[PDB]
Amino acid sequence: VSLMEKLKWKIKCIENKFLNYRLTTNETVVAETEYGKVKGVKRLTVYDDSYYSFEGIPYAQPPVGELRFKAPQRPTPWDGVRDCCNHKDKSVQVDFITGKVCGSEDCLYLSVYTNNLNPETKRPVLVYIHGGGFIIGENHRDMYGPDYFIKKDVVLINIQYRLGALGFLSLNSEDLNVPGNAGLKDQVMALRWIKNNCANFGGNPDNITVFGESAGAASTHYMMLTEQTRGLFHRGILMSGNAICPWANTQCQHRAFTLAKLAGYKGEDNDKDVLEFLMKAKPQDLIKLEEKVLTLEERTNKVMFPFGPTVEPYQTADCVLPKHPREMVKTAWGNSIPTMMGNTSYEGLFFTSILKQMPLLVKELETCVNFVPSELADAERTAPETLEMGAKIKKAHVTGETPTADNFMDLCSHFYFWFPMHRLLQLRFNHTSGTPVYLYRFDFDSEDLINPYRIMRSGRGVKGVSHTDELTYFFWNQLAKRMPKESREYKTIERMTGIWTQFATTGNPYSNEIEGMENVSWDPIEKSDEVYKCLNISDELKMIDVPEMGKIKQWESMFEKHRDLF
Repeated sequence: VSLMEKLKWKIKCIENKFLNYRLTTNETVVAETEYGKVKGVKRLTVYDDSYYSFEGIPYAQPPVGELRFKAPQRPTPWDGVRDCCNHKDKSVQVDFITGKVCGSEDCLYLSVYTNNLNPETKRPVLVYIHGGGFIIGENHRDMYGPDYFIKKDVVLINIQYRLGALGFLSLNSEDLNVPGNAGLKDQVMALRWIKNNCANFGGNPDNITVFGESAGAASTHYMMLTEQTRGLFHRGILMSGNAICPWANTQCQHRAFTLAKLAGYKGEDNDKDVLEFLMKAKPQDLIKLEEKVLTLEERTNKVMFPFGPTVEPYQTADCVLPKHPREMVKTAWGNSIPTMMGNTSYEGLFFTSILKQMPLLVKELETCVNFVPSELADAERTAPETLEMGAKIKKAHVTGETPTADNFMDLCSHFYFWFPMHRLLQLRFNHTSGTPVYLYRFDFDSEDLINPYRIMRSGRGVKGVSHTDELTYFFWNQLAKRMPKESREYKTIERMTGIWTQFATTGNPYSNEIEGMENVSWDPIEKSDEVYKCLNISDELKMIDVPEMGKIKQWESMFEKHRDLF
């Protein structure tokens, strides 16, 4: 990231700190938890609303020392009053703006927000799980501010969880107790806390909604797939992701050694000696080197992250993913809660930055063999059957004689997002009680209000609704400003937060009390639908057939001779 966006972000970071002190009140308050009393503070928003803020509530023991790479344990309760008027640190990660490592291994906290501690009725509880490919992200208010949601009468909860290798190291040897998915086991434990403690903040423990974007969506989906969370919540919203996306799981048991070797380990490849090294390595060294773990072959086969959710090699007490996600959908309790899913209208536009550095990637669409789903493709991607699959993909996105960047970014939309959504809906249909799933499509374009992800994807002055463009309408962030209430941007905040809280409340996203929705007939998807219907969200709200459908059926036809793997 550029020297300009570094000094520019440095200034916004200094401004957000002064604004944050300014928007603080003196009204501290104490709430109960099952671990003891916690002290929050009331804060202000730039729209002159206010809310109660409880930050840095631990939901697990600090995962340092001998708990590193280990599943989380419950924290130690306290007497007295724990100070919760400040944020704790984020998980150790690479700062996308600077390139420097920041964060700390002491990162397992959640934040709670509400406009009213003592409501006259129990409120819907909303749990946001941030994305960031399981390697970046946080629950700080400079990125995920609760300002838009607290206009509504809900309880909003932002969780944190272990990222990267600290979150997802996985070793085969059953003796060392590092099955993997520690970061997801964090998410489970925080859900258990929210279940037992939301009532103390006015929430309804029997009306809990979990949602997230990107990696947060996959996390959300995993929380719906695993037995460990059964019955903990009641609604799910999957924004631009799920657990059968190709980027949302990996077998990384062999990559620990590679990581150890990059960090200066001397010795052989057995798990015990690898673990001992990594256990005493400085945290910021391991995080800094993750970028170098993936082999050139793995990058070629579109492996995106070296560490991440994985099928655990053996089963233990807190096991989360004992089988491949496709298999877990067949029994998932979460199939029987109300679900909303959606994408933006140009997901792949996120990859503009990557293309700017690697223009050679556009040539991959000459055959598209690299984008054939890995379970169908051959190792070298040279088999004639793989060249045949690649051709089907090619027909779907290359519009002219030579592939372009736009063709590329359009392909990505489907490879990483639309095709996975489709496979999930069809899988779920064969294994569900018949609870509704609602689709949306986010199509609202605006340069007048943005979020930090647009600095990373180099989305400065770029038309189209990229992946993460919608976060701007859910959360306040240090790049936001007060919008006139009649602006299209402001209306979209109102609509977006309106629909989400409405779905949270009733398991149905339709409300005639939301502006623009008077002609809307939002029907859920049926198994007998050949075509998907989605609420298209733009300047106007309109029900439509999903425009990506034809290309989705193209990708599906790759599995013509292999229908078992669909």
